[PDB]
Amino acid sequence: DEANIETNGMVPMNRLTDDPRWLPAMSERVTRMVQRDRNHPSVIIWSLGNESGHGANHDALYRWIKSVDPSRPVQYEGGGADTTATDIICPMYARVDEDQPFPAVPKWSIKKWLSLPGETRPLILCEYAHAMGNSLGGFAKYWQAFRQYPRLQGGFVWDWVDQSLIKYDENGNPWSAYGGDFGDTPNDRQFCMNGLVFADRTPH
Amino acid sequence: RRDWENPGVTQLNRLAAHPPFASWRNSEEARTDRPSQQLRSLNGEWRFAWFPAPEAVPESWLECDLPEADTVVVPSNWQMHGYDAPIYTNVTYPITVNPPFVPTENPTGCYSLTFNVDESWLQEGQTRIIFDGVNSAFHLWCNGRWVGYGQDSRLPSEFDLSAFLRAGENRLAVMVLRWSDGSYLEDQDMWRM
Amino acid sequence: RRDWENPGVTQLNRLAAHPPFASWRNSEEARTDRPSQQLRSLNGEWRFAWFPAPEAVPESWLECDLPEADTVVVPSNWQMHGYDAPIYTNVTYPITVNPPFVPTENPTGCYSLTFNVDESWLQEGQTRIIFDGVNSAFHLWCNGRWVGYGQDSRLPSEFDLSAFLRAGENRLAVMVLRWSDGSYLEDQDMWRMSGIFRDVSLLHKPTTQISDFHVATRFNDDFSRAVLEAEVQMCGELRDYLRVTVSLWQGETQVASGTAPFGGEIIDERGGYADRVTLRLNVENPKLWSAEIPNLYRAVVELHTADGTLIEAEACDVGFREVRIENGLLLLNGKPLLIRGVNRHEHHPLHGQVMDEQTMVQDILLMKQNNFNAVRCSHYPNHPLWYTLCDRYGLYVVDEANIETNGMVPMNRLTDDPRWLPAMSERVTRMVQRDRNHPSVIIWSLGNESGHGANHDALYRWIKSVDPSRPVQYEGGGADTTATDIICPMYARVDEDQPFPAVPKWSIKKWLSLPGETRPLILCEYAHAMGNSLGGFAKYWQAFRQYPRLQGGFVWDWVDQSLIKYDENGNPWSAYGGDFGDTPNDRQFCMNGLVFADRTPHPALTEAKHQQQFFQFRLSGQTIEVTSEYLFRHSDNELLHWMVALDGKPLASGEVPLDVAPQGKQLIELPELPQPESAGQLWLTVRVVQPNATAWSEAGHISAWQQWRLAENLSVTLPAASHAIPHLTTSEMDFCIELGNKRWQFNRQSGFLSQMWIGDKKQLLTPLRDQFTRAPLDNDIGVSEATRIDPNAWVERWKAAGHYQAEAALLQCTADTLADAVLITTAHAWQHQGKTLFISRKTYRIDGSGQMAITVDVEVASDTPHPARIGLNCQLAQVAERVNWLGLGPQENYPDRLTAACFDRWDLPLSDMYTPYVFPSENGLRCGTRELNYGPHQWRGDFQFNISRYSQQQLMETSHRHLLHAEEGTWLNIDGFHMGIGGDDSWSPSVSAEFQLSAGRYHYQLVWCQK
Ligand SMILES: CC(C)S[C@@H]1O[C@H](CO)[C@H](O)[C@H](O)[C@H]1O
Ligand SMILES: CC(C)S[C@@H]1O[C@H](CO)[C@H](O)[C@H](O)[C@H]1O
Ligand SMILES: CC(C)S[C@@H]1O[C@H](CO)[C@H](O)[C@H](O)[C@H]1O
Ligand SMILES: [Mg+2]
Ligand SMILES: [Mg+2]
Ligand SMILES: [Mg+2]
Ligand SMILES: [Mg+2]
Ligand SMILES: [Mg+2]
Ligand code: NA
Ligand code: NA
Ligand code: NA
Ligand code: NA
Ligand code: NA
Ligand code: NA
Ligand code: NA
Ligand code: NA
Repeated sequence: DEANIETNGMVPMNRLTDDPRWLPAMSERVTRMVQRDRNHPSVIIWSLGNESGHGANHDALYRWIKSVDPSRPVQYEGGGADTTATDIICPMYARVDEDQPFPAVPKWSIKKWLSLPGETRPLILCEYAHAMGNSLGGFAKYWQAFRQYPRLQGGFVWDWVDQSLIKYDENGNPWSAYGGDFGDTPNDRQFCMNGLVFADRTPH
Repeated sequence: RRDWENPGVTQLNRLAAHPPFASWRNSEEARTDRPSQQLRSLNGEWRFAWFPAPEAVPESWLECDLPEADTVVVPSNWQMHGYDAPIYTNVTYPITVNPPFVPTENPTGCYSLTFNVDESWLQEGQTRIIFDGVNSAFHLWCNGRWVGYGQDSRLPSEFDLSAFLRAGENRLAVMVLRWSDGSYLEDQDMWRM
Repeated sequence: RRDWENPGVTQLNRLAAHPPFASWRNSEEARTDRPSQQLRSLNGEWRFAWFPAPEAVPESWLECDLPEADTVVVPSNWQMHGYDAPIYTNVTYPITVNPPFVPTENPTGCYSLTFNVDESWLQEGQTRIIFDGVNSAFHLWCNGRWVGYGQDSRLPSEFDLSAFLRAGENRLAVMVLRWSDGSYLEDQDMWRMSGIFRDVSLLHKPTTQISDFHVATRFNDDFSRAVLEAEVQMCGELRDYLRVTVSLWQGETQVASGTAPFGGEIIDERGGYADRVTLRLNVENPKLWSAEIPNLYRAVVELHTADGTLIEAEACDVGFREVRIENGLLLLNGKPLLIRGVNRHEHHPLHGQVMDEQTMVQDILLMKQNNFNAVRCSHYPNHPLWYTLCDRYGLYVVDEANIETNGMVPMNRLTDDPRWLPAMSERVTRMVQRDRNHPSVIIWSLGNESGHGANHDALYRWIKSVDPSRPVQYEGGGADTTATDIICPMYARVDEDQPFPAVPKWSIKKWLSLPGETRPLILCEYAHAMGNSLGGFAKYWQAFRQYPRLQGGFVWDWVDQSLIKYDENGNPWSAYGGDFGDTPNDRQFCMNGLVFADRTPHPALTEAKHQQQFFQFRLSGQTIEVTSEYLFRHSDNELLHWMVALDGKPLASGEVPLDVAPQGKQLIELPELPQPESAGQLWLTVRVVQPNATAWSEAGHISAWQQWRLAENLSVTLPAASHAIPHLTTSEMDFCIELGNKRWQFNRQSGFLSQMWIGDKKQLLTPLRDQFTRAPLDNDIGVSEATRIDPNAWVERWKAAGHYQAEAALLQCTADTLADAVLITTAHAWQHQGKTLFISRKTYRIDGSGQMAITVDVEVASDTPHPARIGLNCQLAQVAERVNWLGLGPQENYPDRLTAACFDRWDLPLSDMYTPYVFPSENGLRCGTRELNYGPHQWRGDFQFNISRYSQQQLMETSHRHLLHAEEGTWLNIDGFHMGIGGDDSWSPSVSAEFQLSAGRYHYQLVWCQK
């Protein structure tokens, strides 16, 4: 269960999340979620949000949840996926064998990541195998590794269903629309369609 | 006040959050998870009008249905009714980055409903309304009087209407803003509705 | 909007918090800390009008002065001006607890100012106004237009007035609310006042400016190297030609400097802060900061163009020091601290809560002079100057968020509620943003007495994350929660556990070793100095010195919060809770200081000074071993003075220079100290003197002392058989004894020496009678009240047992004539309702020598509460100018508070034998006395005594010192024994067992003679 906090387009990413003036707004997005969902057995992990860098506000909220509901781990990927605000190393799109040593927020090979000096947590990718269009090449590579390494405990494919929308042609025939098709601009075109299934749930 | 341009204000008069309630007055019904006569749905046909900015909303709207409004299904996204365009942007914000401000042209959805409340509900106890999801921020009026405001498009906003309702017919007015300072924390890679 | 009843609104239009700025436009001025023309003060005379509620304020006020207003000085607390009463409540809130609402009758102070603004300030740049302290909430208008609102009475609120001012005359209007939702977080045990009680100023900044800067210092393993890192942020338009230069100076010398364009390193996938830059400067062998040697450098931050043109400069004092906890110990520059602390509120007897430089310096000097090295900001951020003074004079500081919800039920009701997270958060974060660059701040505190709630865990974590250089402490919720790096209990005792449920207060010794506990323990409050207190102080110091993880504590507290009131003749008197009509109130509980409100010390101050000494001594043979407790300095301004005296008579003395390394030892061999030619006890007294003046002390200041008994020669030379024989005259109702010009009279019906003469001069106003009680100390009373008795308080036990009402029943009175003397024998029983409490059996032997020897043997029923004292008392007829004694002194000293007192021959004015505690009680005792002289009388023995013009009866029946009146004659209390005064707390019995009078049978003897 994940708080409704994502500030991806900020520069740097944690501009608002590291700013104390934003703590209050952030805090209610985390606290009010817990207050609402803490009795559901299906929720096993809480998440502080997504793609909002790593700010001091995250550390504060991580600690608030740990204190109020010790029954569920807390995870958050921002800031490099292994910060102090996460109980699980939860990278997005880190590769099985190949390192991607981006400065400040490297995405190591998942097998190598577990064994970095001093590292001990489990690793579950918050996002992997980006199913955009004709994709999922290399999927088996992830499974083989998850089965072989105890601490590689799997992951969450990105994502379930294409975010296409229906529009109707001159013949009133409906068709699947993506970014830009509504005159919206700037737009991200087909990037809204990354699912394992089409919008109508037919499988890819 | 421009509360939608101040991250210091994310709600006004909103009740505390809690787990799902139904207020059953019968144990067996609670045990079996059956419908509760104390939890009513207001989903269905509402009246709706679109404005380009909050400043264009007429005051008459607070006490009287606008003749030009349409009857539409709620819940819904107004972009899905053709009122304005849904926007697909991934990382870059759909608005100029200049926290905590939003554009002056800020699409505003004016929703309203005339509905009935049983006398028994008002003779005793507390009657609240619950909006499970309003994107991205809104002010609420009941019978022309201001009730409160709320942010966070993905959690319920609840308000006590006990002092605002009358037995019989009542009218809700909800002014929904597309953009607000809460949009700064709502930059997920998905359609912006 | 009623913003003041909504925890969700803590301010409107307020600018971000940041460290002290001056916007200097000249680098040199920045470097030398001179005044800045760009920072102006608005303190002075303002217009003020009081209203009972915000709804009563006339709208005309926004636009024009109220003819009904008065002109008053600002800063000020309006209660100090008499507009309404200040309120003294300790725990209970002063308003109904019904968060987040406050009383409809909410005293409102309307302050206004007409002032000038020069066009040069408006034509370019930003003009902001800064209110350093406004209690408790306020709205601001400028030239009739609303600007913004703020809460948190203890941190500055700043607003941009750029667009509201005009060149020339301007008027500010400030509507100050006494109560607001912020008051639920301001429940500190102190006077409840309000107003603009901190400075008001206007600061001009360029539009392109330094908006924040943070300074950090890290070091190598042994501190011989450091790196200073300064992160600087700007506001305004970024330009490739801007630069920041940070340069570090040691006095007149620039030791390091760096310059760079803006653009910080990569932070994340989106890049870095284009609006910030971090300069890193290396410093070899830096001079380190500590309270022992507060070495400071000056860091100057210049915002300028590449070509060299300055835009603006900011600066701060920098102390190179590392604070860290390692292996369970709090280290400063790698050495374990021993905190000789005190909690200090911001209090002035005339000015309320307004603080001034003079008072603060006075407090600092007195603290240092008395061996404190640390201070806790109980319980809110202090006036900004405080930190500057601490940095420069050298004191360790605990900076504490303005958050205390003591009166809630349970205590964490608000702190565990996420809805109150926002408001608490700003009290913490704005404090850090303001003070993080002061080196005297070594520990941050989450606030006080607000239980332990999740909000505290969240804020603990925020600080840990933002400023790893300082530990975080917080006592709420049992003092050892997950929101504290230090076990920091208040009033935990040394050996005694107080296992309260949920939040026990363990013996500190025991606490450290609880299973799995590893943190250091520093009490945030201990040794409650209310009234005649500090009994048991040494007990804490002995433990601190023996246990590495016991690293000291903060005494509660520095200064009595009494306020001045005036009688009908304009004479001032000290008042406490209730004296302003305030009710409910907590009476004298506002007075718990080591010093009176005017800074005169209470007798406990010297006990503190002695126990907090930085040199320890041992005596072996002719050798004195001096050990240093300094961690960083050599004793370069100290010499040891030694003196040997026989029963007070100087016999030999000397001085030896002290040369001890920090934590070292020096052995000092004393000269052959020839035998005294006489009976008596030889005593050795040593003192450490600072021959040279310091920034905080006069040449000759005494820093430490200690005494030891050396050889003693008992008197074995019997009398001198002398001549006259006393004569006894018996009558039915008396026994009279005559010896030359002296007569003594024993009433046969009462059994007491009822009269005595020297010539025809009667010497007594009241018969000499036993006394088993004392005018109750505040520690004896605790929270007991007539309307609410606490049956466990000593005073209640005493009262209930009839100790104060007991009647002496004579059991025997006989007279015998001996060869050369007369012997009178008496026995009395004190009883109460049938029960016998005490039995007093005495003998009085009068010889040819004119001495009357009294022997007293008392029995105390095992089942009656242990009595406060076992002695005699009487009212003497004369009043003499001086009191001279051979015993412990010279200041007031009690059994459990006498370590600082030295045995010697003392002589003081009678007045100095009385301690004017504002709430009067037993006071002025001196213990271990072998000889006492007053007028023509002399008493010898081994006893404790007090002498003054007030009877114990009067002390106990008078609630304020200004109401006491000198009685006829002089009241002398002379005790064979006297109970300890306690003080571990002032709300539950605190006199340790070894100081209670529980032996059941006691013996004492006194010779009373005239000379
Ligand atoms: C395009 C990348 C630079 S960001 C990348 O975009 C994806 C598009 O589906 C997803 O939103 C991922 O979460 C995001 O990290
Ligand atoms: C009186 C106690 C129950 S509370 C006690 O009161 C003291 C009064 O000086 C101090 O304020 C302490 O901090 C507080 O714990
Ligand atoms: C003040 C510095 C010289 S300490 C210096 O820091 C280095 C990292 O920069 C290493 O930790 C060295 O071991 C340490 O001495
Ligand atoms: Mg808002
Ligand atoms: Mg994203
Ligand atoms: Mg408020
Ligand atoms: Mg308190
Ligand atoms: Mg000065
Ligand atoms: Na695995
Ligand atoms: Na595009
Ligand atoms: Na996508
Ligand atoms: Na110790
Ligand atoms: Na009272
Ligand atoms: Na007090
Ligand atoms: Na010396
Ligand atoms: Na008294």
